[PDB]
Amino acid sequence: IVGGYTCGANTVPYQVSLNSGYHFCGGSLINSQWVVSAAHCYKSGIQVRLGEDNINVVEGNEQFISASKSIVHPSYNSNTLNNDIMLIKLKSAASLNSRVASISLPTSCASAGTQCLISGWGNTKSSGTSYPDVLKCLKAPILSDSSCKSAYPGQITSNMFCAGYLEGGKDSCQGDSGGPVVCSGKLQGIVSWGSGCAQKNKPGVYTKVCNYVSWIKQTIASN
Ligand SMILES: N=C(N)Nc1ccc(C(=O)O)cc1
Ligand SMILES: [Ca+2]
Repeated sequence: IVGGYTCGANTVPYQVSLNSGYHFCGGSLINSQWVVSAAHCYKSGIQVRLGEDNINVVEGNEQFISASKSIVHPSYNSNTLNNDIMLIKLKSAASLNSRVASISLPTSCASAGTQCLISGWGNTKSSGTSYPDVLKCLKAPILSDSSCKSAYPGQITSNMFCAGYLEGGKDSCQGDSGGPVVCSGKLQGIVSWGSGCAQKNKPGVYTKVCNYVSWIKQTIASN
């Protein structure tokens, strides 16, 4: 997260870190056994880390649970990033509490102008490279479909939306991948892609979660 703020320990209780020896992506806890992330975060050997603030220090609220299976969306295209969504099942159910909690799925899509919270452990620099240890947060509005398409000609599908600031300065960045965009207590987005970070007229692009609620629910119901 570039141009954000320190969230505060365990203030984003649905935020997870995906770890394969090191943090490599974010994710969102949607029930005791399931995490939603980006398809471009897919790899084998994933451990889900819940209750994290400082990802380099055991602070006492963590739960470390290995993934039993990952399900990348059937229509994910890694070239265009269309359908950039994946589900991860935990080997055992997380113990839910005030600091480790699921986030609600949307019942309808959020509109341009809706204010949201984007969070992650990604790069905090738009030019250089600096990775934070503690979770970073950014309050950002959803942008109109037209402004999103104008920012990225030929690249915005019906399964994507832009959020952030056309002036730049405040954005998601590498390492925030797969993490949450939450608006009015609902998971509306997944950190998906962009051109650099916090650059003028290049806001973050997010997977449009409301399009996938049926797939998420039916997948969970049979797996
Ligand atoms: N938000 C931006 N303009 N850049 C950007 C966004 C997401 C990712 C990701 O890897 O998920 C990387 C870079
Ligand atoms: Ca920790």
